[PDB]
Amino acid sequence: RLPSADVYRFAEPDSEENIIFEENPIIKAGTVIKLIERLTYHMYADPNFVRTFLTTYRSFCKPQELLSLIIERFEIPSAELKRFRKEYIQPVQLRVLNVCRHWVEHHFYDFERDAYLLQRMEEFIGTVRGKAMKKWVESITKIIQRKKIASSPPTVEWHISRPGHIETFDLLTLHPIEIARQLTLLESDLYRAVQPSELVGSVWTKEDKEINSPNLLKMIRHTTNLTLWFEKCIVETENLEERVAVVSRIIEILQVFQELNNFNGVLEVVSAMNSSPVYRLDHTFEQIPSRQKKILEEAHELSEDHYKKYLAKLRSINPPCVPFFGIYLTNILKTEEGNPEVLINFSKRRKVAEITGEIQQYQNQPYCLRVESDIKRFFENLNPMGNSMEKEFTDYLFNKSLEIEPRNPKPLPRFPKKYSYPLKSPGVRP
Ligand SMILES: Cc1c(C#N)cccc1[C@@H](C)Nc1nnc(C)c2cnc(N3CCOCC3)cc12
Repeated sequence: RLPSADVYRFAEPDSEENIIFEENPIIKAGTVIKLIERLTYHMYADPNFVRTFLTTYRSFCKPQELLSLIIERFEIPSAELKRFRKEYIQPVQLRVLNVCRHWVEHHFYDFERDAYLLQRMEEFIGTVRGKAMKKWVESITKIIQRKKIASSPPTVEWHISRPGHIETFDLLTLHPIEIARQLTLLESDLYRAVQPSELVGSVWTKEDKEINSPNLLKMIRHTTNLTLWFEKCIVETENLEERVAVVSRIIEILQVFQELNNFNGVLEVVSAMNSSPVYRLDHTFEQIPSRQKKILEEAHELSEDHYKKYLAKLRSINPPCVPFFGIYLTNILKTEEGNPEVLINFSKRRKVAEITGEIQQYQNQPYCLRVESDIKRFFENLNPMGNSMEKEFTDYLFNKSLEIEPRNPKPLPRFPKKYSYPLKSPGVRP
């Protein structure tokens, strides 16, 4: 029934040297030729294989090479001749177009990063002149052209800085309710923009990390800037009574971060408070009320163990949420290092793809908050390091900490004020 190997490379049957399954199918390993064959199997459909493959195929196959394989598998060279066209030719051709649907619909970034890859896809779909494959070709063409063309929020809160005067925006001049709202809207968009393929194969820690993981790095370096900006506002406020107001305001921003389920912002404040320059400021935290001490304690307990307390709280809240990327990136690297690579190992890619879907399920629901473009651009313009590098700026923050609160033998100096506006916080309630 089946052709030969010279005419069709997908003719060699399954054996121990190609395709390896698990216990009861679910594929564990195999060659790329066999991975495409089972991805387009004629006896049944497998949507779980398609979604996991197209998400993790770039870890073992290249996009230009994948298109050449699905086209090679598509172009297959009368008691059985009419049956072979219905039991093998027609169903396999439908499975190839099904992958093409899922490829352009959910992984279109591969095409807008390689124009030659998209041109070949449009030429292949144009050559498909079947009869039953018409509705699939129509759907593929519609998705391609669509991709190429591609209640009431509450009142915005203001404190000292009047609206429109972006030149006076600061941590104490802006309302802490609005600081967390805009940072939540800012971080939510940075989270929703991350594609799962940017986490497969540790591509964000390799050579081409900018073009393969453009959205993940932008999410990471934003967390670094806002954390360092929190630490910079604290240590550079030499006045003790003024630094207490700075830290207390960041605790109030954590309160709103918790009301909006922005766990990235909560742990950004946590990471800034646990940093070496901020954690040793014993004189500052003594004047912080016990109510704000408990809030920082509970937020830190989310980081104990492997964020297991954060995971438990995440599984008990609802849509409007901004997850934390760190705990998932850690579990991916240990899995991508624990499991090997070849036995090629596909259960490793599946195990990594299972982790991506856990943090991806919150990438749909938006926040019922109105965007403030001036406040948004202010936080987008944040660059606390400046010209200095990462290690040189963190060493400055700690030396600034050893200066504003010298260690045990030295006394505690008194420093002049730096903020001329009132320091009383407006409030945490809308
Ligand atoms: C509550 C608070 C305050 C005050 N007041 C002031 C600052 C921070 C915090 C939180 C956010 N950090 C922590 N909280 N509770 C424990 C039991 C912690 C135990 N260990 C740490 N680590 C910090 C990093 O180096 C290793 C030790 C942090 C803890």
